Amino acid sequence: SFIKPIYQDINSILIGQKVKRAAGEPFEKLVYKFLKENLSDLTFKQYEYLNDLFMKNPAIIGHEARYKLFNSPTLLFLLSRGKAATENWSIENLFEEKQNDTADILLVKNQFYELLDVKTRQSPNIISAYKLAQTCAKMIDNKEFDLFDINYLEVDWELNGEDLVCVSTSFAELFKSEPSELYINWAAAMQIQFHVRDLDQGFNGTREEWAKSYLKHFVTQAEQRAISMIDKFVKPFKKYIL
Amino acid sequence: SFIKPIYQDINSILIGQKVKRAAGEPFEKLVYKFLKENLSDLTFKQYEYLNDLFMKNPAIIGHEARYKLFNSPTLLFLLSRGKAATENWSIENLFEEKQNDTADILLVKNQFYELLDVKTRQSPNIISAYKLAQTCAKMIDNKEFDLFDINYLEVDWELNGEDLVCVSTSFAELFKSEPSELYINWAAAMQIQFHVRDLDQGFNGTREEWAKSYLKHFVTQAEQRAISMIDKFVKPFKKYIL
Repeated sequence: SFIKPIYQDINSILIGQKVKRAAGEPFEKLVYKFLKENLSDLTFKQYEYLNDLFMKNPAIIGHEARYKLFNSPTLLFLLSRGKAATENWSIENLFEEKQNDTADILLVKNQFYELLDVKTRQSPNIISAYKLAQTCAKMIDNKEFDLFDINYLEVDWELNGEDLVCVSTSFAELFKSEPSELYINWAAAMQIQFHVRDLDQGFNGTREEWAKSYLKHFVTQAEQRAISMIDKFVKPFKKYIL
Repeated sequence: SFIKPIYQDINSILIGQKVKRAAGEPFEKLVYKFLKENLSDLTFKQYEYLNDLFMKNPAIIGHEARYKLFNSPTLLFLLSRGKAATENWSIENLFEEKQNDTADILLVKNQFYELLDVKTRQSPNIISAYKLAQTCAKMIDNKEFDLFDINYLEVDWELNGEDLVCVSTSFAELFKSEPSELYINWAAAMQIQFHVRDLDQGFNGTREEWAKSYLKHFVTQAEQRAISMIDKFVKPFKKYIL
């Protein structure tokens, strides 16, 4: 992680911040520059990183050719916009900040990436368990276990009228938590939920072992959920429709 | 339906309403009285109806005995608070408006009930497909097909600054729509979603046929969803964990 070595700073620097009145939390914008100024050259908005990548290869046109510029099936999966959007990008028609972008902030340095998200506070949705499964399958399929990390920076606030004051922080690393500990809210569109402060950080196996372990946990959960749907929503009601 | 015979009124009376700044829509409070004044004796807030029912039988204590006051397994299922809460109610410790109450407004008259909800405007959540299934199973199990109806009153608005102006209305009746037409958003916690204006009203079979038909539609959907979970989330990932 990059933001970690200096996390101490950001933490104390924000723990006593300010701001006026889903919804939104400007606290995120506070880390972009906190890392924009202090961490120039590394910090990037995902869409910003995408424009930068295509701008550096202007002779490269069409989605297929631009997709290769990622030099990584997983990274492509994690960061790329769809085909049409990629095809339509044109130097003077740049990508704009998007809502569904994998990472709120992207830190790149020497071929290594850090998908950093920022949460602010019913645990919030962090990542689709299925997209996390597809991500692990790509890592394993392409043997890419040192390409990126998905980290999180949390910040708490207190309502002081028409204002919002920061109270503390939390920094966690998805790939440092035991996969089986990840809670999946199936009803909530299969979204994994957890407060960063409560996230676990005890994992000790290799990255690849984290991918298999998460997959094992995902498959098992999906499997029992489906059998559970049959037992609760199907079998008890047959006597009414047969 | 009760509110229908006069729906014409409410519609025109509200289609040009007013209001200042989830969230909330006071438009609902506008129908309670619209029906409170004009429809006195019938109109009820669910919790209000519950207090009224227990107050009329003060000699009746304990959850078991109070539960019988409903004289209807389905109605009990649809309207009652849990056992502890029912046990703890005490004439001077009345129920208060609750968020999860089945109906936003309840219209009662001569043993007949009208669970009326009010929506205001991604289709909004209307009713858990599972609770709707449990409701149909109770109707059939107890042969209660003329006890209640679940209707809806919709109202549209336009943002005129720090204000909200009503534009039109929509009135629909759940049991008048073909069951198979009901859309179930499994990812969205199995909630059924649909705008009242777009709701269907072509059903023509008996109420009981509506209960079986909904059940058939529910079971089939649940069943294919579970098989779908296996095919997408289980089988494609086995090769990674075996």
